[PDB]
Amino acid sequence: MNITDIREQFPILHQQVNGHDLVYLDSAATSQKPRAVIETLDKYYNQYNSNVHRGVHTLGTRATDGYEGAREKVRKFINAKSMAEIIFTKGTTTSLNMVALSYARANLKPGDEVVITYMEHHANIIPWQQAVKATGATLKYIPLQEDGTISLEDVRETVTSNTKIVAVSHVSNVLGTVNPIKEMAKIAHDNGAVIVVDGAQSTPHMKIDVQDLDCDFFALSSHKMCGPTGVGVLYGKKALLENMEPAEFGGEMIDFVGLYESTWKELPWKFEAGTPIIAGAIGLGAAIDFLEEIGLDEISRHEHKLAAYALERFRQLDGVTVYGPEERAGLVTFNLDDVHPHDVATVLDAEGIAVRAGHHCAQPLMKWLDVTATARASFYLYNTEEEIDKLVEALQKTKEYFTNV
Amino acid sequence: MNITDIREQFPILHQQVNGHDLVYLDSAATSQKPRAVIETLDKYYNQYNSNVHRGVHTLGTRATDGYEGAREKVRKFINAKSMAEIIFTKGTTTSLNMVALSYARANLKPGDEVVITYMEHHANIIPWQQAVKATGATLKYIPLQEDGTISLEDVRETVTSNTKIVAVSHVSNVLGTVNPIKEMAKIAHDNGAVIVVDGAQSTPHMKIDVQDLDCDFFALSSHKMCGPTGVGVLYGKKALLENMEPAEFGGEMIDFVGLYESTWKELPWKFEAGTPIIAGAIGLGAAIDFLEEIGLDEISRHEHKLAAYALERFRQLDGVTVYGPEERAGLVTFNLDDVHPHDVATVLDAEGIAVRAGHHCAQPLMKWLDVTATARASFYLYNTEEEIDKLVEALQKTKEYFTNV
Ligand SMILES: Cc1ncc(COP(=O)(O)O)c(CN[C@@H](CS)C(=O)O)c1O
Ligand SMILES: Cc1ncc(COP(=O)(O)O)c(CN[C@@H](CS)C(=O)O)c1O
Repeated sequence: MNITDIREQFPILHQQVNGHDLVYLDSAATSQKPRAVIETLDKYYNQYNSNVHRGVHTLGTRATDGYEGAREKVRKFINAKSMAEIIFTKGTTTSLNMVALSYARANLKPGDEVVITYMEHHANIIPWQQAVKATGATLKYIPLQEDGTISLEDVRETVTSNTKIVAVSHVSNVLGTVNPIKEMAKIAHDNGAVIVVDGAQSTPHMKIDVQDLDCDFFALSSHKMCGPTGVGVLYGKKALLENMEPAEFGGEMIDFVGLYESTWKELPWKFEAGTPIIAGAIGLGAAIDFLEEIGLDEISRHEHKLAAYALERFRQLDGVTVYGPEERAGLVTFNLDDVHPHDVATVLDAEGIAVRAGHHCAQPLMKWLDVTATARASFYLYNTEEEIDKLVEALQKTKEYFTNV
Repeated sequence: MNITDIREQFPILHQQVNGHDLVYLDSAATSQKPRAVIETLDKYYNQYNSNVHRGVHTLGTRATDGYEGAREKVRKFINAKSMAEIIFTKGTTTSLNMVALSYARANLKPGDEVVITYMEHHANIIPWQQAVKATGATLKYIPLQEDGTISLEDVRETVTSNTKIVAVSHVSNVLGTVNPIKEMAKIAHDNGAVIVVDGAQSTPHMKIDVQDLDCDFFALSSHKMCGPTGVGVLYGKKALLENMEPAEFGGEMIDFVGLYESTWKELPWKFEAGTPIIAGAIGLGAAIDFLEEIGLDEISRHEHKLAAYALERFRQLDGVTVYGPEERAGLVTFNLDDVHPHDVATVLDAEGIAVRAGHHCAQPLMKWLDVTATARASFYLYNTEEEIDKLVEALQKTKEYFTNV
């Protein structure tokens, strides 16, 4: 894996910001796209754009073939059994909302429990809040260890025989934690529940295997894995998706429509109302081709190299708190003593370094850490150790400057 | 309005299909994009792609500015009062589903009536079916005149004092009918109801004025107005959108998130959960710039010219049934005597002519016409009278061939 060759594929990286070279370290918010994906979108809009499953002319069949081939690329990418288990959505948030509306709100009686965690993104929290409010069920949280990890014993103690849904993220966007999804799925099934994996932060950086994890649902976003914005994937076990009513209604997802009642299509189109995100899904397929061409194991090893390097360099700075475990994904969430994270992000952007500051759409975790805000630098397959050097040097300069104030 | 200059902007038009030049006549399914829109997507992914409202670095603010400027372009394009009334959705289907889930299912008691029409797209039918099923309300239909138009007297007789929602399309994707949306809104308000306009087929071809129409909701799709796929707009009156609960939950749309309850953001972000369709919405803004540069009145006049020409040329063929009124939009829905529409579409694609065959996601209308299937040729701002000549000549050749069989 030559990283110069990879960086040469992303045109947005080769620019300057406020005089300095661009050091993009906000991939956990969104990733950049290689020429393959952008040129896939270009070829679609330039050559064979047409509506899919709706008119059998040449361009129509070309577009339909591209769309469904992207669906099968997704099926192979995450090792799903059937592409009937692969549903194209607007993103991870929309997929989680779909599971919460079509599975949760239809399979929860009072006394049933929905268990999430303290590190969950807001997308994996509020849908469950609203579902248990609509059904009168109970929302429970799995506590976290002092290093930000989850122990399986805490899981077993939190999920009971009255639990219907375990909702948990694969990788934490704040802590960098890689949660034990496999054993958690075993635990949830032993108690008669299903498991919903928020895989928004894991899918771009590590290989996914729905079979090995035995997850009942899995949600991912394309803009974080070098794919176009506005498209994501919901994976559900075919047996579960068959008994779930559609979250949306309209064309493409119906079989027969009478004046008052209608019947639905087979999977997966039962859950894809209206004209789908054609170009977006085909570009996501291009992104999957690109990632598999580089190799997801290689990307994971590069990420772990960057993360260990960043943790060591951060420990070389004093006056910096880093949140989360040692074994982690490629992101570092931190704060500087006596400097607010927004000012850190501002002065880092003055140096052309792009980081995120705030709660990262995880306020319960922020209060769990007893912090109000937080800075974060996230790495992907185009980031170098030289960029982490620039980051830690600018952090030392920020500390020296604010101390001199 | 020079149409050669316009056709030069769409690269997909200059290709051949099965030996013949491409004659794209399926714009009612999806439209083609000019270089402005594709190059807007290219510039976004090449220069300033970043997550919006989430990290204040330079690329982040550039992307946020582009996204919100596209929102304001949409507000100007349809004359909305405030961009708090402009919500970016996945498409017309998703916007109609949002109105049906967040307004209908929360403001319908048994005895309330929801009135639609016989010509409505499936997207403007099944959401109301499911809403009245969830609430126990009543679904009613406004009958159609023998020429496929709606009379205001039939409206007044159908909508009563127990009606909460009139749901009607602005332009019919099958009939070409332009419904009297303004007077229908007056009628609905006189009976204490709101009005939901399915403007999927009107927005690309004619000027929209939410103020003049006084519609309570308006749904549009971007892929039909030269914009990217996967993005559309829901317009709701600010006073109505303020009292509607969000259809989706997650990041970006919340203010405070506790363990069990959360509070929402202001409009419009209250209805935009998760990472939004950034590139898609910015490309839709580019499409709006392009359309306003040509002029929507000019596009409407070109459409009426093409439609009158096509109606006359079709009447020059015998053995052809055309469905709908004389005054119409730029689409012709038809059938040939003793030839099935799928075969018509196949032999037209052999000549490189792209038409749609089937029910066009409007089965109730198909049975209302006492037909099972149907062919359709739709025109947009890049279609010429020479292409309609090719269409009618290929139709005559198809008639001669199938008669010789
Ligand atoms: C673990 C996890 N789960 C869900 C989401 C949200 O998915 P969407 O693609 O935005 O719909 C995110 C992304 N949250 C972004 C932007 S709020 C971040 O900067 O971390 C996530 O990290
Ligand atoms: C009046 C009207 N209302 C809603 C829709 C569907 O909107 P979407 O953008 O697909 O979500 C359509 C488009 N129906 C397409 C493809 S099914 C046609 O070929 O006619 C429509 O014409």
